[PDB]
Amino acid sequence: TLNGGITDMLTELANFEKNVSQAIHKYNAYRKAASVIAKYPHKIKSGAEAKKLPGVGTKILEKIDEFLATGKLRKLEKIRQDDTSSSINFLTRVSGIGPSAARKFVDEGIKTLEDLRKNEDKLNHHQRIGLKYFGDFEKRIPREEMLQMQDIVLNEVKKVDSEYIATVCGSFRRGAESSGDMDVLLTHPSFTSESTKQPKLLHQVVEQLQKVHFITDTLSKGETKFMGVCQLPSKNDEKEYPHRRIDIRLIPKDQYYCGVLYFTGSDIFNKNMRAHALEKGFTINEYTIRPLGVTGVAGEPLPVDSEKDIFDYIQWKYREPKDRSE
DNA sequence: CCGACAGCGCATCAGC
DNA sequence: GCTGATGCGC
DNA sequence: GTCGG
Ligand SMILES: Cc1cn([C@H]2C[C@H](O)[C@@H](COP(=O)(O)OP(=O)(O)CP(=O)(O)O)O2)c(=O)[nH]c1=O
Ligand SMILES: [Cl-]
Ligand SMILES: [Cl-]
Ligand SMILES: [Mg+2]
Ligand code: NA
Ligand code: NA
Ligand code: NA
Repeated sequence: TLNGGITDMLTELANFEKNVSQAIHKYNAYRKAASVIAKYPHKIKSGAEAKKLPGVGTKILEKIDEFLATGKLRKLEKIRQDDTSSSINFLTRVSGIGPSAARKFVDEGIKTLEDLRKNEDKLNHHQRIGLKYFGDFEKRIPREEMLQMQDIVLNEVKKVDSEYIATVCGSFRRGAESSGDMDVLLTHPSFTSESTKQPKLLHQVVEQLQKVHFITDTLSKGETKFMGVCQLPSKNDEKEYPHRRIDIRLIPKDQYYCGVLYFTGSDIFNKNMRAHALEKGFTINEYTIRPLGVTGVAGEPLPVDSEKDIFDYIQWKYREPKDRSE
């Protein structure tokens, strides 16, 4: 938080470009700038000083100078008074409502939390649960609660079958004091890149976690990716815990290290690392690292026995999860 | 000093 | 229904 | 919006 005011401004600028301008490249440029400033040590005192960091060009620089001068950005002070974009920004905070849907609702005259309530029929399933738990999903999760959710999820998957391996990734694996949701990587020997012997492996896990009333709702469900809602159990007379977003991602066991690298993130770190693989002539996704040819087509998967192997290939020093919070 | 910008699962739609 | 495009979230 | 070429 040495340049919290600046990175906040940049993050709000990015939010606007994504939600209102629907210019996803402006969005990503601001958030690259926000993150490189966020880890930059000591107080930024000038747009030109900032300019030295990669991803900050002239326009961010003149914005930083204005912010440092006045404490404000006029550009944002008008965005915050513009009633239409302010309504669009707000609706995208419901999970499952993004730019298109947010602007669709606002055109129809549906502009506040109440308006969504008076209309749960114009909302797809994901959007209704996002609305149901709107206040809950804006709350972070203390690591202590994350640790309890970890023990539940793990002891339940082992109840289904003792060869499941579940790994809590996301901000938790990076060591964060709090997380926005809970991310679970799931491997089972039966499911590799060679074939799935029998699917439903993710369903059985979801089913069990539901039967014990940990998973309370579903946002999306498929054979390898579950997105839903879960809740810790409270004790007698105690206030209930908030409900929590939970994503579970089943990955071929032979592709674990690529999957755990993917799912540990952050999303910005994943994007730098993948852009850098491409410059090195490699492509990385959550399953494999593969060489880039001369034509550009991905070659065949390179062999991987650790996260560090992935790093070695693109000639990065190994970064521990803790230092991946970009 | 203009093209590329990371990559993919699931849900929903439109045109068959 | 299937295919491919888009929306959304990760 | 930014930058490597
Ligand atoms: C949103 C997003 C995510 N991920 C990968 C990396 C994430 O670390 C991981 C988990 O997604 P998410 O839970 O949204 O991010 P997080 O790092 O755990 C931050 P929070 O604690 O708020 O969940 O998915 C991406 O690779 N690209 C993305 O755009
Ligand atoms: Cl642009
Ligand atoms: Cl489809
Ligand atoms: Mg998370
Ligand atoms: Na720069
Ligand atoms: Na949303
Ligand atoms: Na997540």
